[PDB]
Amino acid sequence: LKRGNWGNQIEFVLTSVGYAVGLGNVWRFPYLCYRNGGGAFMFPYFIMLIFCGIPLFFMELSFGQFASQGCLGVWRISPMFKGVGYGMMVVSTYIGIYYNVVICIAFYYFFSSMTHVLPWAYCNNPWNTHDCAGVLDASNHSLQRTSPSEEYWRLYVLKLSDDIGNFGEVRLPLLGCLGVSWLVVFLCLIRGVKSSGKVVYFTATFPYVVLTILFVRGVTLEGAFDGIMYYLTPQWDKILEAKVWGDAASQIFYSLGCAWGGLITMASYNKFHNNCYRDSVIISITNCATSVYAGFVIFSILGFMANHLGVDVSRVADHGPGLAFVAYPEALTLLPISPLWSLLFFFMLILLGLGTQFCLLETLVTAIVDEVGNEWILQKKTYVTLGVAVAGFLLGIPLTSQAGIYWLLLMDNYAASFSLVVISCIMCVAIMYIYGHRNYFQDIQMMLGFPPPLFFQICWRFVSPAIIFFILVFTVIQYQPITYNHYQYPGWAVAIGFLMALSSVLCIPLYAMFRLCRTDGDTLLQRLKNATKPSRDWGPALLEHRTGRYAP
Ligand SMILES: CN1C[C@@H]2[C@H](C1)[C@@H]2CN(Cc1ccc(F)c(Cl)c1)C(=O)c1cn(C)cn1
Repeated sequence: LKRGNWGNQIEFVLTSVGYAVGLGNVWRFPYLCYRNGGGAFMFPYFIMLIFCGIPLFFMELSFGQFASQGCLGVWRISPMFKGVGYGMMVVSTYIGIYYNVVICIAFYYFFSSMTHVLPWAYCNNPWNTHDCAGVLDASNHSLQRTSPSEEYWRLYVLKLSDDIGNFGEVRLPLLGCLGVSWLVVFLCLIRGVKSSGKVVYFTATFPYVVLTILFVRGVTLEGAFDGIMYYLTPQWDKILEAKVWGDAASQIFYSLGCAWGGLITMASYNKFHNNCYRDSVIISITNCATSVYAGFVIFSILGFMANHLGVDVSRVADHGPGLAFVAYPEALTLLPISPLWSLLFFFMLILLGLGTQFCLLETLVTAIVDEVGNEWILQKKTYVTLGVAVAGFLLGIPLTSQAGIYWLLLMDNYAASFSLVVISCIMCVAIMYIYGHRNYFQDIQMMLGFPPPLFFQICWRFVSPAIIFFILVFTVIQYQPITYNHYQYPGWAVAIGFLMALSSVLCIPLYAMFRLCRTDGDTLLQRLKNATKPSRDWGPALLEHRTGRYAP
């Protein structure tokens, strides 16, 4: 009742868009599009969005909107797969631990960019080496190809270590930046005025303005003409191979943030009679448009750098933090007034990270609150938020150590790759195959006011589970040990990452022991029949909305 509602649908749309658009749309998508064929890769991309992304997004949004309960509540349909919700928390923990750290790094790149002359531009500093031949050097990759930005990142932002067990003194600037980031998130998420409602306006709109300013500065007369023909070229003969289709499906699934407790949490707070069908296609379209726009803004300046360096664009191209912190800044430093575009870029990165961390902390907080929901624990939601924030800050300290980025990449690659796919597959199977497709269809028709579109039904029953199984199989078949620029992680890392992935994957089958022998456990067929039929509680979480068929 007093859980609160959005009050304005624009608020929900903006918060959801801010969560959907993450840092992946900045570095992961442009390089993937460049590497995976060429400008034709959009055809495997958007088609997947039509058949994989939008249906799953609609499923999650309708699930949350009708359930009117958090990450754990939505699973009151079958009180056996509730552990899936538990898993949806655990992954939401891991990302929430290693997302802020990235923000932390970006935060350290924000204040350091307020100086008159950029610190990662000139090789006259005392942390340089003999291999600092940079472009702005007026006064062994191939021969000495170590740009000053990479040197600054490797030697001053965090002193990289050789092994993984080498843990030196913690990086004090990174500790301070992580503390500032966590404090900002908590102070915004106080719910004293709103559940980050009227503060998600700026954090969800300003990144678009910054991207627009960057685009106008990057498509002016700079020589960045052969910087878009390498991103908008018709390499049609690279759509036959299954690898590009698998990568497109993976990007569609991971970029949209499906099935880790993000969409469900803020879909729960929605009013019941909300056109969630309109509220899913719109957000998916904005996410894809943002990815496309980022594919232009970065690559324009990358082509400018390629022209100024006398090399082709393929020489300068990175997939993750390499593009964010050492490739893009080394190109931004060459503009006539650099520490304004650099400031805008880092501010936009901070805003994009916050747009997702807000939702992650909301998901964890609302799950914890709704699990033990009484008139006591709803009165002190802010205290729970403070406790979870301090726990996240304390747990994230080792990731700002000398070997922080190794563990960051390990957690990114392992802890939230298999578990997401498995969780989504299990939820998709259970929702319309264990509970029933027709019951869910009439349930959706109850809330939307119209039957679901004739295409979404056949996409839910057939196309979406098949695509999820396909991406699972492609992930299983395509696997290589996680490696840095040049480093092979020993067992101390691969085994640990496997254990972290299992700590979320196995969370589902471990719930099967909570169904004790009291629930008619013997005669296994009867026990399976029970503990999965919806109880007297599942349904709309309000009165005057029973509509006869629910609780006469
Ligand atoms: C594999 N991952 C897991 C997970 C995906 C891809 C989510 C995190 N990532 C990228 C990322 C964050 C920090 C990193 F250090 C690196 Cl390497 C990558 C997002 O972009 C994102 C997506 N949504 C919906 C919100 N954020």
